This record gives sequence, C-alpha cells and structure tokens, in this order.
Amino acid sequence: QTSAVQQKLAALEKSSGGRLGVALIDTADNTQVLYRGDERFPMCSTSKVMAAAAVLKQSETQKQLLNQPVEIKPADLVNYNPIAEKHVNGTMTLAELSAAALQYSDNTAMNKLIAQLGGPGGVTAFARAIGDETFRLDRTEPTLNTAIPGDPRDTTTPRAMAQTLRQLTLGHALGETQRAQLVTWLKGNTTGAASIRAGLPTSWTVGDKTGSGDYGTTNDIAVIWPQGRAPLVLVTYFTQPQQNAESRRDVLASAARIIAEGL
Ligand SMILES: Nc1c(-c2nnn[nH]2)cnn1-c1ccc(Cl)cc1Cl
Ligand SMILES: Nc1c(-c2nnn[nH]2)cnn1-c1ccc(Cl)cc1Cl
Repeated sequence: QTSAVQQKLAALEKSSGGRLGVALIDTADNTQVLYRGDERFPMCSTSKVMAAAAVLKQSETQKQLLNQPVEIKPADLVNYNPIAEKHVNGTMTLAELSAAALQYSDNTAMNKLIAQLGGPGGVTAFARAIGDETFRLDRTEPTLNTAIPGDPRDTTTPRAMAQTLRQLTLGHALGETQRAQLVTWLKGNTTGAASIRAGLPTSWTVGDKTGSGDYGTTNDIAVIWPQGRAPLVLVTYFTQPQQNAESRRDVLASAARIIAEGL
C-alpha cells in the first residue's frame, strides 16, 4: 500500500544527492512506512535519546539519581557545550545533563550520561534490554559523529529507531513517570523547527531530537501528536557522499511532508 509514498521519497532522495532513510509508525493501528528502513545510518546526536532514557531507567530504582551532582571540569568540554560550559569547575545534576543533552544538544552533557552508564557499551546494553538489537553506540562525543560511509560504529536503522522511540515515549520501556519526563524533554527541544516539524501541519505537536555530523549527516527522530488521531513516530536519517557536505534539514522536512500527505 505504501508504494506511492515510497516513490515520492525516492524522487526526493534522487534530487538530494544523498541517502535518505525513513520509518513511520502510526500508533492508531501500528501501520508503517519504510524507506531504506533496514539500512544503517550514523545516529549522531539522535543517540542522546538512548543515553537519557538509559539514565531514566536507572532512576526507576534510585529516587534521587536525577538530583545527583556530576562534576564538570575544564578538560570535559568538547566541541559544543552551551550549557556545560556555564558549570565548569562546578556541577550539573543528571536531570540537568539530560535536559541539556536533549534540548540543546550539549555534547559534554552527553558524555556525562555515557559515563554514568559505564561507557558507550552501557548505552548499547540498555538498547538490548528494551528489545533493540540494532542500535550500537561505540564512541563518545565528539568522535561518534564521524559518520564515515560504510562504518557500522554509532549507527542504527530507521526501523529499529522508530520502534525504540515508540516504546520509550508511548509504550512501557520506561516507568510512567520516566516516560512522561522523556516526553516533556523532547517536547521542549530547541533545535527542531527546521527538520521534521517544518514538514508537518503547524497545529500538530512534536517532540524530537535532531542530530548532525560529518558527511553532511542530518537526522531527526520525532514523536508527533496530530489533532484528531493517535500519535505517530517518525525517523528521518540523511547522509551524503562528501565528508564536508552541508546540513540538509530541508530534506528531512520534505520527507516528513511526503509522509503527512500520505496519511
Ligand atoms: N551541530 C551540532 C549538533 C546537532 N544537534 N542536532 N543537530 N546538530 C550537536 N552538536 N553540534 C555541533 C558540533 C560542533 C560545533 Cl562547532 C557546533 C555544533 Cl552546534
Ligand atoms: N502502511 C499502510 C497500510 C497498511 N495496511 N496494512 N498494512 N499496512 C495502509 N495504509 N498505509 C499507509 C500508512 C501511512 C502512510 Cl503515510 C501511507 C500508507 Cl499507504
């Protein structure tokens, strides 16, 4: 049934010069649209959702964990740290680090989440525990964004990430309070208005996490609450052949618009 939407996505991809991956889940009826749904893409900062969620899972057995202070030192600053740099020689709580990672895409904050989980493999272990056999986190910030074509490190597929995002935000992979906290954080994202959201009707409510990296990699993963129907989960991943390619958030908006016009 989805051949027409898939053909429109293929035409968009052809004009973009890059490689596009899309996965939709409509949670009213679990129907789906996939485009390169089982191909691997570099996650870049979209991986911050899995790290924050893994810390939320830890907080289910430690009521005070999100209030736990974490030291920020000058040597911890990496390549984009708009929140963490204000706290150097001080501390941020795990809640503050989660909010900074998710809503501002702070890369130092992501590294503190990764360290709280015991390294990149602790994020992967959480993914496995919630049923995601595809996600892999191999490196910290900033090197997880190298996005080299053919490199499996720090990748997932659109199908797997859409299913995981659904289970984290609308399903029961997290406890109820933790799920609500993750949704609140995503809905408060500051970085998403040019990506999936730009392709959807302005009245719809969106929570999302963007990512970008080398090879012009431009990504967005979103939960969408349209008016008058059950929520959708949409992943759009895009990567290009040249290491220094520019970001193409407009391609993600165009993919989202094709999806919305097919509903
Ligand atoms: N561009 C991004 C993202 C990002 N998140 N979502 N989409 N992109 C996260 N970190 N950075 C980044 C990296 C290096 C420099 Cl110098 C500046 C920035 Cl802002
Ligand atoms: N995926 C499906 C089915 C379907 N029926 N049985 N299994 N799947 C029917 N409609 N769609 C669909 C959903 C979203 C968009 Cl945008 C476009 C389409 Cl054509």
